[PDB]
Amino acid sequence: GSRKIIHVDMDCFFAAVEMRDNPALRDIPIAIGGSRERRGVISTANYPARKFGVRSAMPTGMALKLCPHLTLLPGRFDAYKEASNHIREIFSRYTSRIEPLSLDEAYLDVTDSVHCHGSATLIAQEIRQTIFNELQLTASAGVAPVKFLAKIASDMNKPNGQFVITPAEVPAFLQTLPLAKIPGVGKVSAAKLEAMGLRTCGDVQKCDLVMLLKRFGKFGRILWERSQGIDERDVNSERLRKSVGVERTMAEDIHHWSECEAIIERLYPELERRLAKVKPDLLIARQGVKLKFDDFQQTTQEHVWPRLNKADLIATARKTWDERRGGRGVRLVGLHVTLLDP
DNA sequence: TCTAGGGTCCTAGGACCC
DNA sequence: TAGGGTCCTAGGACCC
Ligand SMILES: Cc1cn([C@H]2C[C@H](O)[C@@H](COP(=O)(O)OP(=O)(O)OP(=O)(O)O)O2)c(=O)[nH]c1=O
Ligand SMILES: [Mg+2]
Ligand SMILES: [Mg+2]
Repeated sequence: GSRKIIHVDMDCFFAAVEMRDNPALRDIPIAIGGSRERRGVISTANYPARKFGVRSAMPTGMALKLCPHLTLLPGRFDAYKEASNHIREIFSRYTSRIEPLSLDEAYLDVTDSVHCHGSATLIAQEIRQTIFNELQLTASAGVAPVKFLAKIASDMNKPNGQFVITPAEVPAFLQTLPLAKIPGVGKVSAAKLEAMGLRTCGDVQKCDLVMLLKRFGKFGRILWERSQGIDERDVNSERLRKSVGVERTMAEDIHHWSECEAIIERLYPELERRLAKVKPDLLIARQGVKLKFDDFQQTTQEHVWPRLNKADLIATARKTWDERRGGRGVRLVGLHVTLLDP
């Protein structure tokens, strides 16, 4: 009763698209991210920049100290979305069991697949080859019996490569697998896990479920399961977006409500335009605002509201600005909408 | 170096219902 | 009849 799960993951996705579309960027360090003056971070970088230590989520001022010649790009999100549509149509030639996780990646359940003699290894190879032939972009893949192992496996032969984990190989693979490599175990959890002497799935195997349940709640059960290779999550091809958000970080902090209002006036049309693509009548469940301060504390207030409304968002931002802000500079204003359920 | 913007999921207290 | 459900809401870890 073993499933065959493929995780497919595009290599340096945004940057790979910019190199295809402008070959002059192929061999110099490049990154998509906001400028240092715009107070940006790196979205992603190519391998020449990664050589200097440039990473996703790194503040752009840090990226340039590490890599002074870094060529900074703004991002062409329609070009990326077009590549995403194409690779997802390529996935559909092999199975309809496709769960996209983002523009550039998806789980595939190929258990019931007729292609390539039921070899998930060969299906993954053929998808990567087709992606390259039709889009001139490379992808990596991971093949495993469950989601999270397949997703770990796609990172291990990057770029332009794959890795297969059989059920026979799972116990040896788990024994030394760092917990931080498990999707959903981030910095905060890994440091809390490290402080009680838990670093690897091997360590957690030597643990009692009851203790993990008391110390981490439902997260403790997931830790216990993952450390054994247990991941029963099904590939779900029916997920739908639940929210729409539009926010901006200013080059300089703002200190006057007139400035905040001015920002919202620019944000609102963008939010209405993106909402209208999915809900033309603009009917919603909740709408709300977000402020982020000088000191990086962040607050949101949102409420039941039936239809996108600019003045109510302005009013809500006014309350949050007056009430909870105490003469701090504001670095970010955001608008937010929660979509109706169905 | 100085910290984005797109999101998902979980948690928790009080309101509210019974 | 002392407590059991289920929304509302804010915050925060985490993902790409
Ligand atoms: C991780 C991350 C990705 N992204 C964007 C840019 C990435 O190219 C795109 C896909 O994310 P990832 O697949 O996580 O990163 P990647 O494709 O650039 O690198 P890799 O070759 O290691 O898979 O999502 C961000 O904007 N911010 C982030 O923090
Ligand atoms: Mg990728
Ligand atoms: Mg990815």
